Amino acid sequence: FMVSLPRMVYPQPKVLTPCRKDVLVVTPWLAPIVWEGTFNIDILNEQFRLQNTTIGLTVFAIKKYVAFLKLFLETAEKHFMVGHRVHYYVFTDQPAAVPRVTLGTGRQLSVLEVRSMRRMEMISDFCERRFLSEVDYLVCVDVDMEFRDHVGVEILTPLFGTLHPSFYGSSREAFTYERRPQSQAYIPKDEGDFYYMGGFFGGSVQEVQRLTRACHQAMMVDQANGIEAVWHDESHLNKYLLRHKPTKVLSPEYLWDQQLLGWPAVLRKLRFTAVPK
Amino acid sequence: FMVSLPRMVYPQPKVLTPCRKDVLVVTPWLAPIVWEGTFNIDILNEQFRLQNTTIGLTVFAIKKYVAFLKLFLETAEKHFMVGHRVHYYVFTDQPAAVPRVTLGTGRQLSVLEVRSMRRMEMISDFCERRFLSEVDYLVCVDVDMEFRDHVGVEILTPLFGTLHPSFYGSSREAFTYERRPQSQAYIPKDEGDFYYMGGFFGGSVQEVQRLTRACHQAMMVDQANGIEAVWHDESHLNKYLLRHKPTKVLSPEYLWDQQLLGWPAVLRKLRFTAVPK
Ligand SMILES: O=c1ccn([C@@H]2O[C@H](COP(=O)(O)OP(=O)(O)C[C@H]3O[C@H](CO)[C@H](O)[C@H](O)[C@H]3O)[C@@H](O)[C@H]2O)c(=O)[nH]1
Ligand SMILES: O=c1ccn([C@@H]2O[C@H](COP(=O)(O)OP(=O)(O)C[C@H]3O[C@H](CO)[C@H](O)[C@H](O)[C@H]3O)[C@@H](O)[C@H]2O)c(=O)[nH]1
Ligand SMILES: [Mn+2]
Ligand SMILES: [Mn+2]
Repeated sequence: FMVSLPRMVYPQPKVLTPCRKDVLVVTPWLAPIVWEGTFNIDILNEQFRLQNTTIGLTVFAIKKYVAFLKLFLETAEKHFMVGHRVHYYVFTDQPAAVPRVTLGTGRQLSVLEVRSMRRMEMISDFCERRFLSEVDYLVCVDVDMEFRDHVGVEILTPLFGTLHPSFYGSSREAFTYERRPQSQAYIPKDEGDFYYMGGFFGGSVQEVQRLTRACHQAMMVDQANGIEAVWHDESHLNKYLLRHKPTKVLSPEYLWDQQLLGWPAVLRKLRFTAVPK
Repeated sequence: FMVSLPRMVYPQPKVLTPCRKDVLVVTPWLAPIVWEGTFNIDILNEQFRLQNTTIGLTVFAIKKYVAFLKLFLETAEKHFMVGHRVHYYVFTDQPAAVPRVTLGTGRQLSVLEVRSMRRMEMISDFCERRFLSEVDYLVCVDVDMEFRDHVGVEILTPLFGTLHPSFYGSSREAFTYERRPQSQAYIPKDEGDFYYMGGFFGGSVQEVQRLTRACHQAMMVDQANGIEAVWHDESHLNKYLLRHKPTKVLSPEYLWDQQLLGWPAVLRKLRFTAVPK
């Protein structure tokens, strides 16, 4: 049950005035594509706080990648779901190398020791029960990253992917989908909506468990058949999201590499960005 | 659980090419606004058929308005949810005046005798149990209307309203909301997103029962306090949708009056239109 919003004073949306005329803001299956200027964060924050939403954020930091945790977490504290309940799940082979990061109120961090298929398997087959009890949404990201600007409840939806920053202007034939028919991740040259980045996806716990289970099973089939998809879990994520359309798509504001790609006019904000590795 | 879509060949959506640049296609709370050119009906039809979706359509035909049923129903057969399961619920004081309309396969009609608050009350407090057992979505419309073009699963969502054709270009101060603070339907001059038409709303059964229950209760409070909102159930619908944001908004393609308003360039299709009364 959803209680009523309170009175709010904000600018009237005008039907004969687009928020953005330079970009596609809705997919052909009626999923919003999230760009700056498309959302009123005050309305969305109200909606999600009234449900006491808890967001889980999974991140893997294995071997040398533990070095990325301090900046990742410190900048997540500045920019990720501020004001909402957050549970970080840090999967690592080196629990003692996890930095001690000071968290805002209503935020917690769990270190989960582990030791490819690991991310999809670990998210699905290992943590299924825990996530269902503890959070409403899961957000699953790469660690070699920093938050530079707001990443908030505008992303939340049953299932989302993120446009890979190298391919958002590309034709589908150029997408680096798995192209061998012998792989479960196979996508023909005449199929595909978008190329989604493996480093930022999420949704409700149920939909994320479905996605990660399916990708893990598909990767196991490929392993039994002696094939590894060209971009590993990202290839399988792309196959899944082709056949199970996401209910929002995040623009490349949400996964950018400034060193490689600069700061094009179409990006009003760079929210979550690559760190040199 | 949602099974995989089959392989489909369709044009690639291009992120740097909007579907429509002349209109707002997403609300500030990230709800699609449904216009022609924003959706691929083949993808949506697949998604909804894979769930074996059943759509209920409620219509009231009381006193002289029984005259409108033949055209309403015959044109619904041509244009409304064709290919999907449909259950019409015709509420009337004259069961014998309901015309015998030939239905396509997978479609059925029930005549419900009845004899203001009636529509909201009847939809909620009378048919709650039945609708939950029989349909997945409810669509609630005026009868003094005809279908001229496709009205399909692109509208389906947990909760939708429709932009009133007289006010889609208007500033909120001009909207004919109830303006007396003594009414439960009261909306101040500095609030409001859109003016929604009382003659076309819907959603999941649960969300429609919530809306109609709330509107009925609010109308009962007003009656006890000796006030009737300026536009009756439409005033209450507007108050509800201000405080409970719809998850899609239908453009005025979905509720038009050609005699009164012509055929503006911004409307590529006139789908559901007023009949002279
Ligand atoms: O030693 C490691 C290696 C990885 N990881 C973890 O895996 C994440 C992705 O790897 P990376 O960012 O290097 O690849 P990217 O080029 O940014 C990401 C892309 O390429 C990958 C392989 O290099 C995969 O194919 C992925 O699916 C694709 O998105 C990384 O952020 C770490 O959280 C770790 O903790 N320790
Ligand atoms: O004798 C009747 C009267 C009504 N009805 C039923 O009520 C529906 C709305 O009424 P109408 O279309 O005349 O008003 P509109 O001007 O098109 C619709 C608007 O004005 C209404 C009052 O006239 C309400 O305030 C409504 O909320 C608002 O949307 C009509 O389609 C019939 O299904 C019936 O069956 N028998
Ligand atoms: Mn990375
Ligand atoms: Mn009417």
